[PDB]
Amino acid sequence: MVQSCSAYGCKNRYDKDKPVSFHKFPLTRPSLCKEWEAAVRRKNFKPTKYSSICSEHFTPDSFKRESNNKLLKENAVPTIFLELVPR
DNA sequence: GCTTGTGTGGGCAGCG
DNA sequence: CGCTGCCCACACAAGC
Repeated sequence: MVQSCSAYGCKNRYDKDKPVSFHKFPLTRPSLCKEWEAAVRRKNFKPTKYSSICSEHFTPDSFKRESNNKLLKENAVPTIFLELVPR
């Protein structure tokens, strides 16, 4: 969301000082959308996929419509969400 | 090239 | 009081 991504505590709230854009889940690529679930391994699972996510969580390749045709790389999903657990 | 579709961008209510 | 769940309008890219 705007407040923060579905990651594990990514309070990366829109900060122009930080190089990130704000995208929505790959709604239209549900199967692939679903692995995002897996990377959102947070107990208190953040919003669904209508909320938005920021760029730092995926590979630049898979960023968005700039991928292959008009959406992500269907074989890529946010993997940069978080290392293990914040302190 | 312009219009339409999908992505982009952000919000409100109830309980620790 | 903030967070989670779901929706609309505009610009860019494709079609006519």
